[PDB]
Order: sequence, then structure tokens, then C-alpha cells
Amino acid sequence: SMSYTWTGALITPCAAEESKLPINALSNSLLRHHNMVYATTSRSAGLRQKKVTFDRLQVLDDHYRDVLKEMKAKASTVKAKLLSVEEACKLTPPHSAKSKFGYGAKDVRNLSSKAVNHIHSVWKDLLEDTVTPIDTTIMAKNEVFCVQPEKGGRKPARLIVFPDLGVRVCEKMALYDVVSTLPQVVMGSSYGFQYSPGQRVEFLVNTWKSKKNPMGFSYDTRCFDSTVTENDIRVEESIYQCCDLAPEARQAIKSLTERLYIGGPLTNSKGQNCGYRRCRASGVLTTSCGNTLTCYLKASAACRAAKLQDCTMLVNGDDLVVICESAGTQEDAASLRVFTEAMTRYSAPPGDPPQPEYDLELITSCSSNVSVAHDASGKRVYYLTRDPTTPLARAAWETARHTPVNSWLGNIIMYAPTLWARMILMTHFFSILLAQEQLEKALDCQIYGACYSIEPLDLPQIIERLHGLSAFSLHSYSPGEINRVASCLRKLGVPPLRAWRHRARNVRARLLSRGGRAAICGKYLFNWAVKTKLKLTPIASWFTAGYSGGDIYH
Ligand SMILES: *[C@H](/C(C)=C/c1ccccc1)[C@H]1SC(=S)N(NS(=O)(=O)c2ccccc2)C1=O
Repeated sequence: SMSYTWTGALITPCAAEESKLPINALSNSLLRHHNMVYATTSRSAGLRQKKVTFDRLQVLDDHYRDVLKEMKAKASTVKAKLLSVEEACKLTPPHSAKSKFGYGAKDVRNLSSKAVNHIHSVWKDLLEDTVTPIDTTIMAKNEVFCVQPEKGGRKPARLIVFPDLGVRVCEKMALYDVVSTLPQVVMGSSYGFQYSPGQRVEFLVNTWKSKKNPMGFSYDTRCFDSTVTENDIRVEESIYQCCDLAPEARQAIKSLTERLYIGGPLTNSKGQNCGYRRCRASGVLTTSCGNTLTCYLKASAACRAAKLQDCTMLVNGDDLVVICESAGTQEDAASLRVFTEAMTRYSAPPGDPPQPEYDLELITSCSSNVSVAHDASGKRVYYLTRDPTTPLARAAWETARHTPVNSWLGNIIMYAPTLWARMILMTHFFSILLAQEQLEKALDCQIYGACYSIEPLDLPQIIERLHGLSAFSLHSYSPGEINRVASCLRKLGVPPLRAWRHRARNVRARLLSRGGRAAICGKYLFNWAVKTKLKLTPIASWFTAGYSGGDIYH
């Protein structure tokens, strides 16, 4: 069936959309080429609609059925419970999209009688009606990127589809415990959201070292959400139903699946009918869990079809990486074409064809690649990094414009061991926080899809836990990494790393002169900036599951 059917009505914005980086002294000091930074808007929605709209002709075989049978067996050992309205309300983000029935996120969090009444009303309706399609709102996402001349064009806006606030609260009650506990049990070590950054790089390295003749490859599915069929979503439900569940939970899950997840009508911000969806909605609670389960199922089946030896997969929604035993270059290449053929039959063709890689560092999965550096003692340390272009473009944007999004803090947290996050991001932002006396201001930031409120002053502690103490002592970065960073800075017009060392020394001194956590930040985060090193001793729920698009607040 067609992933989407459109009426003609346009995907419209709900408010003014900023698209260009303003000339701002603060952002200019970080990146001079402001014209290269842009934010996607609803104006490119049509280009995205065109790409995500196509016919899926899914054909399933025995390998697929065998894997599914094995997954359900594991799911049978899981027990999940319903969440109380109170529990679901507390998981709702403070600035979550308000309901169309006279109440908003604040009313929900506060448990206002009106919000609570509508929620119960929606829940009861889910139990009584398991057929009538639930309405959803389709919008174009506003995300920031840097122009890529080689790509021959700007990135079109991504589309987000989500149901009313009342429905989202019900989703939580019916499936939050399921999507938070089931994945790990069914996919074991392959489930990527159970790992902190340090555990992830450890799993990748250990997995690679466990093979005799290692070969790995990432598989990029073209428009994954669009490739997810009604049957995929129903197979997903059958997996949830294998759990030990409460009677109305089963009914709620059946109802949500039939009325929302398998598809439904699309409505723009103006209230007009844009069409119908028959694929995955990017903006529901089960998006992450469902995509991960589906990707895992198809990929596992495809590994068997391709006859790959001693395969180990790591999955995070639609992001997939496989590490196995090589059979030779010509044979590996042929095996991958077979793997791709199977995925295509399962309704999951590739964007870029997968390529066998024989060097772990050359594999990009979850937009990251493993790299190596050395700690104070010269000991080899593996860590995850990535081209810093997008992070820096977003950092410049967030410096110039008041955005409720703080991707820069997420980047420092997740990529703390990198030379770019340490020398550039930490330096630039702590300088700003000092000038504005905002060191104590808590900022919201997404981690594995969930929203957390984080204090920048708690970074040292957070980093030690997520990466280990070595994150504050890494040096002797690989030639490849150093070159990628340097090339990125030239492209964006970002001051060279040496210019950052000077700034960091000044910032470090200012932090040390301040009290408590501030001095700890100066000592641990900027020890790299001084020759006379200080002694870095141990400083005196984030990685359990994925929730991208799930409207979750922790
Ligand atoms: C990829 C991913 C899991 C990246 C990763 C993990 C650990 C260390 C470094 C990178 C996808 S899946 C997902 S949800 N992501 N958002 S995140 O919150 O995990 C994140 C935020 C900022 C920087 C890296 C990851 C991913 O990025």
C-alpha cells in the first residue's frame, strides 16, 4: 500500500519560522560563515512528502517467521503494568503541545480536573471503540544544519505526525512500561538504548575483537518510517500482546494499534485534511520501540538469508550496524547484496547500498564512529566521535537565538571525550555562562529521546559516570580525527584549535576562582588547557530505553 495519500492541502506552520542564522557577536566568535547555517521550514515540506510517499510491496519468508517466533518467545517472559493517570501526567513535558479540547501540558502536569476528565474520557473511548481512526497533526520539523555543496542541495524538512495530548497521555498508561522494558528482553545485547556512551563503545570494540577476520557494515534504510507497513505494526502489537498484561491494557493496546499506529487521517495546523497515513507515525510513544523491533526482526532475518557468519547486531531504531566474520572481499560484497535483497523484500530498501568495512573506525553507526586516543599514562582509550559540522552549526544557532532546545549540552554530554567538544563546545559555552551569570541555570536537553533538565555545573560528575575519568585526560588523538576536525573548522570559519586553548585558559581561571562545582568544572573540564596538570581524582535511567518522538519527560 502507499505510505501516504495526499489531498492537496499544504503542511502549514503554527508560528513564524526562522531559517537563517542572525549576525550575532556571540555566535560570530564561534563560527564566521553564518550564511552556511540554516533551519528547515515548512516551505520544503513538499520535497519531503515526495520522497516519503511510495508503494510498499512486502513479501515475508521463513527466515522472517523464524526470527519473529523467537522474538515472541522472549516477549512471553515479560510482565508489564498500566500507568496511573498521575504517573502518565508526570511524564508529560512542561511545554508539550496543548490539547485541542481546552487544556495544555501545564494542566496535565498539575492534574487539573478538566485535563484528568478528558484523559479518562479518551481512555474509556479507546476501550469501547477499536476501529475509528484517531486524528493526527502533521507538521514540518525545524532543525538546523550546515549547507553541503557536494550534496547538491539543502535538506528538506522532516515531517512529524502525532495525536492529541489526551491520546498521548493514554499511550503512556497503556505502553510506557512495555516500551521501557520489553526491547532489552527481546533483543538482548543488540538493543542499543541500554548502553551509556562508554558501554556502547565497549560493546563495539569487544564485538569487533571477538571475530577472527572482522567485517562490519551499517545499513541505511531509505525513509524507514515510510517503509514500515500496517502488517509490521500489527506484528509489533502481537509482540506486545505476548507480555503478561492487564485486561484493559490489552484492549488499549489493540485499540491504539488499530486506530492510530497502523495509520489514520492527517490534519495540518490550520485544521485542513492533508490526507491519510498507512505507515509509522514519527510522533507516538511506540515509535522508537517499534522501529527498533522491526529493524531488528528484518535485519536478523536478512542476516540468515545472506548466510552471514557469526553475526552481531547493534540496533537503535532504524540505525543498524552488523559485525561478522569475513568470507573474503568478493564474497563479502556478494553476501551484502543478498542481505540487501532480503531487506528489500521485507520492505526496507537502502538509501546508500551497504559496504563491507574492515576497519572498525571507518564504520558510521548512529551518526558516530569509534576512534582512539590515550590517557595520562599512555593507555589506549576508545571513544565515539563524529564529524562536528552539525553540532557546531547547531551550537552557533543556539548561541544567537533563544531556543528551548539545547543540543550543545547533549553534544558535550554524549561526545565529552572528543577534542572538538572539549576544546570548542565546553570553552565557548562556559565563557557565555560566566558572562551571563547563568552557570546555575538548568537547561532541557534530549537523551535517547527523553527530556531531562540538566545543570551545566554538574557536567564533570555526569561525564565521569558516562565516559570515565579518562575523558578529562585524553590526548594523542588519531591523525584522521584531527584532520576531520581541522577541515570542519576551516569550512565553517571557526577559530583554529589553538585559538581555543587561549580562551580555555582564561575560562578555566575564572571557574577556579568561583565556588563549589564551578571550580570543579574549571579543574576537570579544562585540565587539557594547561601544561602544569592538576591531579584528577574521582569526583566526590538515562540509558535504559529509547523514546524519540514519544513525548517523554524525565
Ligand atoms: C545515535 C546514537 C545512539 C548516538 C550515540 C550514542 C552514544 C554516544 C555517542 C553517540 C542516535 S539514536 C538517538 S535517540 N540519538 N540521540 S542521543 O540523545 O542518543 C544523542 C544526543 C547527542 C549526541 C549524540 C547522541 C542518536 O543520536
